[PDB]
Amino acid sequence: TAPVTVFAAASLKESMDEAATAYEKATGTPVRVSYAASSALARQIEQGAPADVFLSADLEWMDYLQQHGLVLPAQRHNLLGNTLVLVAPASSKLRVDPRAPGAIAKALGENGRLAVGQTASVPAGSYAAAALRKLGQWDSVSNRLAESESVRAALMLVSRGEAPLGIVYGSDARADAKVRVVATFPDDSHDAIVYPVAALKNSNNPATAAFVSWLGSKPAKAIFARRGFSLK
Ligand code: MOO
Repeated sequence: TAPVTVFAAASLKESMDEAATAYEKATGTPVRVSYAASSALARQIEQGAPADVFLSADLEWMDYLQQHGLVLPAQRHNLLGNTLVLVAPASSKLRVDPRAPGAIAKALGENGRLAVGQTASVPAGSYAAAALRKLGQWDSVSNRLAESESVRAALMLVSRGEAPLGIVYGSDARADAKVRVVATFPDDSHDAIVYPVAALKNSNNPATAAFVSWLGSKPAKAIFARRGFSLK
């Protein structure tokens, strides 16, 4: 059986891995998941990578595929939500109020950088930049970013203590005890973090829609819920 090829936002690593396994247990159909920034995956799909299912960490990259005729609106829907958090290495004693003018910048110390997803394209980066701008803190850190290929690459910098602070999703923090949540960004400091899922129009896999539909079922939802995602 040809596996269902799922391209999933980096932040979906453990949950979609668990989901892939559970789906195959239930149906006998293997699921092969590729993770990267949602931007990277969407671009790869647009350029003809043979994916069956796409899950983005934001609306924009799903819109991107839709506008290119690769996703039909009927075959897309919102699945998950998240929060945006400021994290530090687990052993860090930093206390930071993201609303306080210059507090994020000061917490970077003399030469530290703020680990973020690449802000122009990586959903976690663009949510972070939106939050930082909304809170008036962007200029104080915009030359002090450690822009990373995905939210999980950002998380890894913080886990290693190579960035004293980073901006990741709540679920990322839950996924890595080597970081700690210093603060949660106000929900209204950025667009709602929403993960749309879609069957790709060009998919020939007989299980593509089945897999997407299955993500709505209790045990599939429970994976994401256990892992700290909200359910749409
Ligand atoms: O597409 Mo991500 O889960 O913001 O790196």
